[PDB]
Amino acid sequence: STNKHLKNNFNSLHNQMRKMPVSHFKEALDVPDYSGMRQSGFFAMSQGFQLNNHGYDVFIHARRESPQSQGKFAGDKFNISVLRDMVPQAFQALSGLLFSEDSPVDKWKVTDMEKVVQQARVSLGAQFTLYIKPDQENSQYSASFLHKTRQFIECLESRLSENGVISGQCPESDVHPENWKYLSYRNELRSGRDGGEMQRQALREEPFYRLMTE
Repeated sequence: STNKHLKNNFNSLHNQMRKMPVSHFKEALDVPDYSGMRQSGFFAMSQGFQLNNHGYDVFIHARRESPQSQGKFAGDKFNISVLRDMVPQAFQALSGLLFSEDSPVDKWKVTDMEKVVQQARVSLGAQFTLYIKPDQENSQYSASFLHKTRQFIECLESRLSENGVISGQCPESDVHPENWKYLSYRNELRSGRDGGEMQRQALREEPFYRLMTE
């Protein structure tokens, strides 16, 4: 599996990543703002990402028409949590990167703030989700892609930080290190019969997560 490969190539991948030069992402300009995002409705396109805001859900989904990751989803995702009323400014700041032709994220979503109750937790954090997929057809992460993914995430962090965006409420079930102010990590394909601190400490030991943080 994806994770077995990570476990057995843990050090090798870390050693390869730390030697790679900075990644570049050509950000898109011809993109919707947050209001435009909410108006995607049944179907819309922007920069090769298919958009939809279906009536029966509370999220606007973005999916590459031509996925760049050929592997099977292994459960890894990131949430981004900003202050509820700063979602529109946050989305605009991140939009060039989220729609970038160089982005390692084929699939993501942003909460439609007008469909959810303001006091509900769904308004207060995790208003963006990024789905990560192993790049290779054999479903193993390559070192260069791990590097690119970590670089991308860190670019999201500084962009928000440089825009003076205020942190949101981190989801109980995610984990993040101290130097992540908005990003948090969760793996969906893990047993969850027991909440954090239990679930959280297991997540902290995920090789994907440690390669993103150490």
